[PDB]
Amino acid sequence: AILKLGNRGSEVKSLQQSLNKIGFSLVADGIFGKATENAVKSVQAGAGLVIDGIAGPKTFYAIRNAGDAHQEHLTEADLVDAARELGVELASMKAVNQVESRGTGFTKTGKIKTLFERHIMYKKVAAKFGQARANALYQLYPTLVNPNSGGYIGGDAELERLQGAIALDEDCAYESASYGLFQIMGFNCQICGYPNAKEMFTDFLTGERAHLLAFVKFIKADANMWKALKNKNWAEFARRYNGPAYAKNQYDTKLAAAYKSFC
Repeated sequence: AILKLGNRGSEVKSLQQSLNKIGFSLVADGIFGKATENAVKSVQAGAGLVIDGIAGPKTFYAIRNAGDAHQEHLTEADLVDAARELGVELASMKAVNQVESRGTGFTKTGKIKTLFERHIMYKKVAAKFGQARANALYQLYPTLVNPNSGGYIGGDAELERLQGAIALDEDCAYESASYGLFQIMGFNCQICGYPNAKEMFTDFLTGERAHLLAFVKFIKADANMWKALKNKNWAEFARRYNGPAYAKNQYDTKLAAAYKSFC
């Protein structure tokens, strides 16, 4: 579980060793102290990454690459731009990013994070063609076209599912999957400033910044959710974005804590 490292005592010593390998003087105690957090923050600042103190996959990539971050990784400047376009403080934007985004917008192999929703495939296929063809495709490929919620698999295979659906119809397939750092759904392409789903997907392939800006436009689409974000109404924003059970997952509390730590 070396994916992220906040304030734990673990093989965090390894991290500290690696930090010392790039010009740091951490004690290598194995405990994520404030010294360790400051070293991670320094690495993020040097790489241009989002400065949060969290040893994420992006920070680890920077550490293994001599302080250079991958161009598709989300940067502090990206978050500043998102906050500007949203008219909120950088701290609010950073909190929302920390809580609401998925870890990374791309998988371990660099493929974009995808989840194919087969019931959306069914709805789109039925709407575009006869309900009869929707039923036939349900019978033939129930994993790709199906009235009921999808039979998902691991993250990378979702791209294979998307290609299989595109084999049936490209537009429907691209509209029937969610991509990227905030798992924007394909059919919401126009809401995020794209003419069709395929273009939103391709642009999302450029980097996590496109994901963030599409997410910003998505927030701007919901006037009440945008207002809740502006008012730092964490409970309201969580209810509108995360759903009715936002409390059950401490989403509003997580947003509040992140904001406090980014003041």
